Amino acid sequence: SPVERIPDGPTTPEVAYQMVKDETFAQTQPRLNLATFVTTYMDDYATKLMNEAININYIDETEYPRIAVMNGKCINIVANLWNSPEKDTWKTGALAIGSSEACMLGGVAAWLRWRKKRQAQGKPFDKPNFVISTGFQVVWEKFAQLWQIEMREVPLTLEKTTLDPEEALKMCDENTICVVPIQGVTWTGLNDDVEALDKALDAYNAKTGYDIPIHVDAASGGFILPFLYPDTKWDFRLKWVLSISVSGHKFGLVYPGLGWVCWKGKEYLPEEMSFSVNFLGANITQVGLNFSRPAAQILGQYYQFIRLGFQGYKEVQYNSLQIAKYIHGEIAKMAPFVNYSENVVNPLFIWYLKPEYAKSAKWTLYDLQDKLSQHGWMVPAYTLPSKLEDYVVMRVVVRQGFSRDMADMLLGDIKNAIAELEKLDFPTPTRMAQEKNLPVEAKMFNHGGR
Amino acid sequence: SPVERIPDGPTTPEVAYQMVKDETFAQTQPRLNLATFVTTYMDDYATKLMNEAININYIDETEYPRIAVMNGKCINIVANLWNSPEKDTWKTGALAIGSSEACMLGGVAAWLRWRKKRQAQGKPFDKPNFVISTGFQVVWEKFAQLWQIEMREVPLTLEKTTLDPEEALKMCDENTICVVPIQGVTWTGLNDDVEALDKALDAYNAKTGYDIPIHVDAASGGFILPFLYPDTKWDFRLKWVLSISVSGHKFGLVYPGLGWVCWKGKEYLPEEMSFSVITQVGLNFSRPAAQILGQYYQFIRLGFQGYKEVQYNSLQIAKYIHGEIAKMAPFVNYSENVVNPLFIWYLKPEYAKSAKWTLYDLQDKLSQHGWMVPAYTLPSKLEDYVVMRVVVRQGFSRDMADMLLGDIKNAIAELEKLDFPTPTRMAQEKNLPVEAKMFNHGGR
Amino acid sequence: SPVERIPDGPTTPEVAYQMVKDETFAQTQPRLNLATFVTTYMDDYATKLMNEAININYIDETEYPRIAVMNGKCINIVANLWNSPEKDTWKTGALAIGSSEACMLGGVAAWLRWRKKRQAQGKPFDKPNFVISTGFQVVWEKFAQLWQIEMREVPLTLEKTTLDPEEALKMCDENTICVVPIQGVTWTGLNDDVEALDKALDAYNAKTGYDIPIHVDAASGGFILPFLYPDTKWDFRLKWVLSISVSGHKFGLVYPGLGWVCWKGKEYLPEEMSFSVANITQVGLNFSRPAAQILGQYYQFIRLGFQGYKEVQYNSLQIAKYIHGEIAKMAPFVNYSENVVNPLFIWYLKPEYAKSAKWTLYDLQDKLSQHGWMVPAYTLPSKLEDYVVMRVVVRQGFSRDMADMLLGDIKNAIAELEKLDFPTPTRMAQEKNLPVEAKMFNHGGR
Amino acid sequence: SPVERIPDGPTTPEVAYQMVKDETFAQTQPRLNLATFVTTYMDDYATKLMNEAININYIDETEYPRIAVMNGKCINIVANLWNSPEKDTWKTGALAIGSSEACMLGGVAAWLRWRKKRQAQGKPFDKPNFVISTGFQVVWEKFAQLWQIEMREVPLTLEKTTLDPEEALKMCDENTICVVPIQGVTWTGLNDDVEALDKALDAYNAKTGYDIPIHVDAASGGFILPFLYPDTKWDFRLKWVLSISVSGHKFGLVYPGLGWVCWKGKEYLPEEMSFSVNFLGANITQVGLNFSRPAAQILGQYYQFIRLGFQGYKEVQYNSLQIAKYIHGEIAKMAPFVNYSENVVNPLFIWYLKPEYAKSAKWTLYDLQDKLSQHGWMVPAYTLPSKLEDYVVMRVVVRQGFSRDMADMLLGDIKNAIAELEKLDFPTPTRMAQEKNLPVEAKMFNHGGR
Ligand SMILES: *Cc1c(COP(=O)(O)O)cnc(C)c1O
Ligand SMILES: *Cc1c(COP(=O)(O)O)cnc(C)c1O
Ligand SMILES: *Cc1c(COP(=O)(O)O)cnc(C)c1O
Ligand SMILES: *Cc1c(COP(=O)(O)O)cnc(C)c1O
Repeated sequence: SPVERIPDGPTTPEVAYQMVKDETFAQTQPRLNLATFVTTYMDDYATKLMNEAININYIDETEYPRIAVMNGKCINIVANLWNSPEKDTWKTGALAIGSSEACMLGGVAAWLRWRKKRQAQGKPFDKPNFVISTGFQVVWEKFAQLWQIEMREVPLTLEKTTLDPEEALKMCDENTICVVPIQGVTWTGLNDDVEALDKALDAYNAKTGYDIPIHVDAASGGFILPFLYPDTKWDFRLKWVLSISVSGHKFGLVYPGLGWVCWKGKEYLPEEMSFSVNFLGANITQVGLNFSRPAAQILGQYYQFIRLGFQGYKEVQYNSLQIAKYIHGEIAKMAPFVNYSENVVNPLFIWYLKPEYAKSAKWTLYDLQDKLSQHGWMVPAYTLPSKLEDYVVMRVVVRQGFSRDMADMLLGDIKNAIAELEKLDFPTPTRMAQEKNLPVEAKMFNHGGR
Repeated sequence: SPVERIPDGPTTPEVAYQMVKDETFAQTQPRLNLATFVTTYMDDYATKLMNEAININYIDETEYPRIAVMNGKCINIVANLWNSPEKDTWKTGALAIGSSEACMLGGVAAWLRWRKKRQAQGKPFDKPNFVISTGFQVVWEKFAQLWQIEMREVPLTLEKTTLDPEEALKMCDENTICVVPIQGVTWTGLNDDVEALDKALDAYNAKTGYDIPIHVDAASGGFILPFLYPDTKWDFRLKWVLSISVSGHKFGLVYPGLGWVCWKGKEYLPEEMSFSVITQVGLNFSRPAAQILGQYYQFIRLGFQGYKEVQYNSLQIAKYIHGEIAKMAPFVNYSENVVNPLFIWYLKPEYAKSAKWTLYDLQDKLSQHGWMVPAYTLPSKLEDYVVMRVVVRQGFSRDMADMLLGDIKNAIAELEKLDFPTPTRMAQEKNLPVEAKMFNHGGR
Repeated sequence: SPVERIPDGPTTPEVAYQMVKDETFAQTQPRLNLATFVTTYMDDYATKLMNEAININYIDETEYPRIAVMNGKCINIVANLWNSPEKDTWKTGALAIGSSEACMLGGVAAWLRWRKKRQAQGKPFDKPNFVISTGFQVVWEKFAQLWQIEMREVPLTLEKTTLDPEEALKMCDENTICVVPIQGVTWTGLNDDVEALDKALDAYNAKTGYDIPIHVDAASGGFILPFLYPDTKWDFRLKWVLSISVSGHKFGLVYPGLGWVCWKGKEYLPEEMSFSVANITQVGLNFSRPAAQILGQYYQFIRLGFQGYKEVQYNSLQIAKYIHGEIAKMAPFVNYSENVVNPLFIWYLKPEYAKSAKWTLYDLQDKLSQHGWMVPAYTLPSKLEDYVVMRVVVRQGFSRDMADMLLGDIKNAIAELEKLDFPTPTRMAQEKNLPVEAKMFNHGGR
Repeated sequence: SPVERIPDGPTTPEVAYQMVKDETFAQTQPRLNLATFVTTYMDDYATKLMNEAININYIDETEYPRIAVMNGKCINIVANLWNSPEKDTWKTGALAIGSSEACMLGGVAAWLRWRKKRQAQGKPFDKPNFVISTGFQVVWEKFAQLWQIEMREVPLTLEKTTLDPEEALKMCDENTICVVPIQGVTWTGLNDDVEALDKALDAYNAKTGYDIPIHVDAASGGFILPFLYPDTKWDFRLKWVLSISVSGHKFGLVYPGLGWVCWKGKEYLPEEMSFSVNFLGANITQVGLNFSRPAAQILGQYYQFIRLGFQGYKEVQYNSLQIAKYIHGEIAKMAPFVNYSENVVNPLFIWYLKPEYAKSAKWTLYDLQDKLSQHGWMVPAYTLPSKLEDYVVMRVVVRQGFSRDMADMLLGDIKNAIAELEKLDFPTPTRMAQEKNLPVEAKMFNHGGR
């Protein structure tokens, strides 16, 4: 099996197929993987649709003109789900491979709008920055490094478990390109209060004239809030929310390879970033980092919109949230645990050990992670971001297909693991590491990217 | 079919399936599409492999630890195909969705290396630029716009049909982050002479101290040159070639969604861009893993000889069409050499003066028989030349080439019977632009 | 790839598969082919049914006795759709590969009935003829040549856009074996008025005693009229309609390979043509043939029923009416008929517009081909040979959205053609009074 | 269970699928069906090829231009297999649904050529006839009835087991349109001696000037003789053989729906029957009774030509013929049986009861047929055509896939059946029918059609 160089000659297809097969099987049962956000199941019709589109190159507008139009209609639907006030029927948005590229497009657009303002004012524009919670996902560090834009982080505390508007404004100045609240903080599952941030930013912008906008990183929540919390003002209903991004392959219910970013209107997307055509009466604007890319995920997204509709999406996310609330409530009743938040607003949540319990416990949540691994679960344990770095938490994500029976299966295994861990005569290795104030490698993938 | 808003209720899967089906069929027969570069066929085993990996998230290293390793082995293979001198077994490279993201990573790395030099020297670093031929593909304009880096374009002429080293150095200065020669220029099919650029850049860098490097945009040629022109020094064998990018889904023979970028060594990838656990570089996080399996399948199934046979057959059929086009009275080829499985031709100047038609009329004639053969004008200083381009991908047989040549001869016979000039023929005399219409992958 | 002789040795199956694959792909997108009448889509269950029956030989009645019965039940259903008055449970009909063989069986039956009468009367029977509109499909020319029967053609005019009964009777005589009205004229989409022909034929046959019958070529309309025009008397409700034929693979909604012919009763099928054995009469030109199309037809009857067939043809006719109405609103065009009775229709250029235009409908065809459409243009049959027309067929699956896509491309093409400085090649051919080669397949067969 | 009228409303597809399924299953095991000539197996690639082509209408030459060419290349290959002397690259032939339509096209062509001669001579042309063996298949009677052409039959005898040339000539006159020898007589498996008929016809035509030609009905033998008997002169090498027809779906090894007819040259196909076109440099002459028809069978035939080649076809028919000779030899060794012929030249043959044995036997070959039916076999018994109507024969056809093991399985059941029938105390019903001269219903399909 070639490690360094290409084989000199060919091998038969049957042998090559097995050789690749032998390195691509899952390490554990994916249905017991509670660490990932990403969709792993679509129905037979969606899968057949996307498998047959494996050879469709999305960028060829002459061969597949109506797939370009269908991309524009998905953008319309997402933008109207987020209550875009734009008057054109064809809304301003871009397809992406994930929230990663969608966030960067939002950040680049905010940066170019800021450069244009400061130039028109005669102010310097060489040291831009943006403001974000320490609970950011790694893509914002990629954005900071690849564009050389300073990242200013607002710490989490037990009194301010999400981005606090007052503390975010203390880090803003004439060089701030935007503030980034997160809907579905990957580390905590909570939503930054966008409406409170908008209220604070409006008063701050009138006092300063800096006109600092908001980009909402809604990788998870972007497909939860419109269906379950329609009255929560977090989107384009707010004055300073100029762009929003989301992962289509997390709670949009599509196989990996899908993200969306929308802008409040065409005038918040700088001219440098877009090229526009008129393909079959539509208004198709071309934005993005890629050229050639697979088109299958567009078909999957459009299939889901038609197959589920608003009510269909609402029932799926509702069932995920109910089972999450159920696990969240049962965890709270167990002596060792306390929840990070009393509210479950996305189908994920975190808990940690009560301080008084951890003091005398001979185990840590890393040992609980290992106990569950022995039964096939992936339930990640990790430390929280800055100012809460001493808190080891455990996170459960409830995706579509995770039934009430499987939730009782998980709670049964947690109770049995606690019964073993509580009878330990001596501290575990990770328990002693905490006593010595030595870091513990997180090991298990948790989507944070850190 | 919802245009603006999500439907309120659900519809049965069978109905929703047909509704999407009714909007995803090709407008023409893809096997007659000679405009596209991208692979459209893999064998049944590769297709089954990639279809089963539709639900595999590549970034989950706990669930699929060996797919991360398999990605690293593909990088080793590509980097060793390009004669990387790095001594570590695990070469420095990145998976990408295409040449687009791979080129940007190369450009961003060059920009960060340049910023690091100029800071350590006390020189300004706010007005970077890079040098490229006017035959660039649209991703380099995106790179210029999205990072606000000045693009300096070297024009094409009939004496310098590719990037000329002497003219490229006339646009370099202390603010130039790199020079980008292209292997497989999308508009012409030719290769910029990288070795001559390296020979010139070494003399210029010794005289100035600017240390301007080379990034090779080898989207097409990156999977052609190692197999058919092994003795052509264009890759990491050259002193100043620090990074190379390629499209895996063009002549790497993989379904759409694959690109590669490699660096000469770990020390040319800035610290800001990479962390190692296997180095994690790139613009994406979650992404489909199917294309990694497809590439690795092809490396094992074909090997060096298998890849060589596939690219050889493509190049031979291209040379065959190229040779038959040259024998027809209206046509003259842009180059006497076919080095990638694509080439362009135009109307002989003496013939065009009295002809009642243009190559746009030939394009329409071929469209009426189902072909997609694009016609367009060349980039700067050759903007007056309307050319036609044919790309020969795997599966385009000798029989289909004669089918194409037969239809070209039949169309020429029709166009020569014209009583009056065509609309586009009058457009040329009036000096009015003609909308290109047909996708040609240039992206302008 | 062998052109003249068989290869000497074998090639591996995978290579041979690709070699054949490389010559069987469509030249254009079939979903944009508006020229063809023939079904190209059945649902997954029908397709699985017919694919699994690929190896069933219909003629082996010992191995597949219930497929023979199922063929007889399809004949019953079609014959009852056409209001056959036959009293036997098992109606008289024949499976065919298409309307081609079904029409010939009807014509041969008419010819043998005519020979038998003239023998019993002592009159000659060596110079038979039949009467048909000039809008006939090529199978009737095959029939005329292969049986050496004179074809007498009734011309189309702008006053007589279909078969006119009075002019058809002027071509009848003691040697006429039948008159052939067409339901779904391939060139125009209209229906010959069968009831008027029966009304005229009844008076003519009483005055002469010739007893000239009717065979209805209903290749398209045979699966349209019973569902959308139940009160139109065109079938076995009429005295002189003795046989009817139809294409199962056009608007019967079955994959290629299916046609039906029915007779009003057993006594109108000559003894020479039938052998009987559930009652099963063995009529037809073939012996061994694929059985898949029988299963497909029977599936559609069960899956759709009367209401289901009615909805499918209703949507096709509605979309046809919609395109027909939008074409009429465009300045260059005028419709051949104000009524759309089958899911197809034709239009041509207004005479005043065409006289000064630089383009013809052949140029519009080329414009649409450049966008992937197949929309055929051709000249009409005799007395209307000067008229270039364009035809659209609306088959199952052609949606309202695709109809607007087509109308958008027609409007854009007209805007392009109206910018021409000089006449096109086909426009000059008209000025030179020279014919233009038809080029695009239009199902007429000429 | 609709019998007479169409159902009023729709039913779900799953139910309709089962409803049709319940009426299309074979009455017996098709692999034990030795009565049929028609192919029931192609390999997986051919089957996928033809299943995917179920929706291709062969006649639409604008949509599928090269399938028309591919049809012309199959005609070239078959015509060159039969040693056509035509010099044009594109040979004169027609696709057919089977030998039925291919034979009729040959007969109609002979009839129109004959009408043309008699007109040019001033002789009558109103009472045509043709000459054929009584072992004809039913298509020739259809031809006689549907075109009102007199059929003149040459009887079979024990001295003349095939068409005798001299006795066929005794039925010729100025009104004979052609003589039809059969290669693979459905009732006997033998080949009419075409070369001897040509020798007689040439002498007869020189004495009379009637110019009576030959059409060879080679439904079975047309795909056997060129591969196993290359030196047998039976085809276009003979002066008076002007047309030949064959069944592609019998020993051409294609699923049902394929026949071919070829003419010696363009001048023997009358102008009234053909319309020629030129596509991709190919004279595509369109002749035939059908218009729209399935194209799948064309692809299958061309696949077989490429996949098998000459040697591949030769090996397949060789194994079929070898197994046929093996069964033929074993039947001859059994006491009750005598073979109709000592030579097996097609993969089928017939035998009957020895006259001396039948005289005292209590059973007939109809009882042997019933014995084998009780074990699942279909082995037909029937009486021979005229002058041999007193002989009940049994026929075995050996198609591809019928292995040596299955042949011994068949011979084992025949030996056991003979042992059972020889223990009979009393004559069977069919044995008494023979003595009482009462006809016995044939019942079982034997492909003769009469
Ligand atoms: C073909 C080509 C590309 C391809 O980009 P994708 O992202 O793979 O579509 C990039 N750059 C150049 C110069 C090319 O010629
Ligand atoms: C989950 C998440 C993402 C997802 O990025 P992908 O490219 O879709 O993998 C991005 N940002 C944040 C803050 C997230 O929580
Ligand atoms: C077997 C045979 C046929 C076959 O006819 P199909 O139409 O292919 O079923 C025709 N004629 C003769 C003499 C045969 O023996
Ligand atoms: C359409 C049509 C046919 C169809 O013949 P097939 O054999 O089914 O292709 C026959 N006759 C007429 C008049 C038609 O319009």
